Amino acid sequence: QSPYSAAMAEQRHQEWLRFVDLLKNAYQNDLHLPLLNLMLTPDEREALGTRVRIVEELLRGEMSQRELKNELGAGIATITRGSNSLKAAPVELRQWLEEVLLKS
Amino acid sequence: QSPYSAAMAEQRHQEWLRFVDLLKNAYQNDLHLPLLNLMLTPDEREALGTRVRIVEELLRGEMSQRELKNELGAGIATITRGSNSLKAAPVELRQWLEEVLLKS
Repeated sequence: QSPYSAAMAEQRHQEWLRFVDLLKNAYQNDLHLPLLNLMLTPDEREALGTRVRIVEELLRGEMSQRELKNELGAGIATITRGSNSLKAAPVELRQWLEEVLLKS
Repeated sequence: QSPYSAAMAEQRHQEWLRFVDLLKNAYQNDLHLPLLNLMLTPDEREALGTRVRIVEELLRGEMSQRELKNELGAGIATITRGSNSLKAAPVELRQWLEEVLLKS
């Protein structure tokens, strides 16, 4: 009956969902300040900024003149690669990213 | 001598708040799954299950039966650690947490 989307594959992942969801609950009511600040940790601190970067870059980065991700030698390091991403991770990002940066 | 270099409002905290703000938007529905994958970094992949481990073991006052500890061989330290914040005032967490672990 209609496509109804085919079946997907899944494995060990009991907390990564039910709990990670609670993370969004604290957020909403901007009540994440405490929780968030809870497990900050230095290592992570130098990550948030390096995080918002990739996003605002992948989209608003292909227009930079100082060349921060086009020709730096070490810029395209792990900002995009990360650990494991072939041709099914980004095709899933463009989905939302379009609504927040483009809004249309 | 800064012939035209001037700041707009100085400070920078704005970003850290304007960015995470976007994180919420994605969640809202289920649009965080994609960007959520950009968060599968190794370092974070191990800090995830942990992020939920503390909070849970903290308010364990809910008659925790099989949630006291899941890694005795090694990992019970990141929990019974203590106050890692110089301010030593997690009372800011009991605010939301008390509403997420118990919920009226």
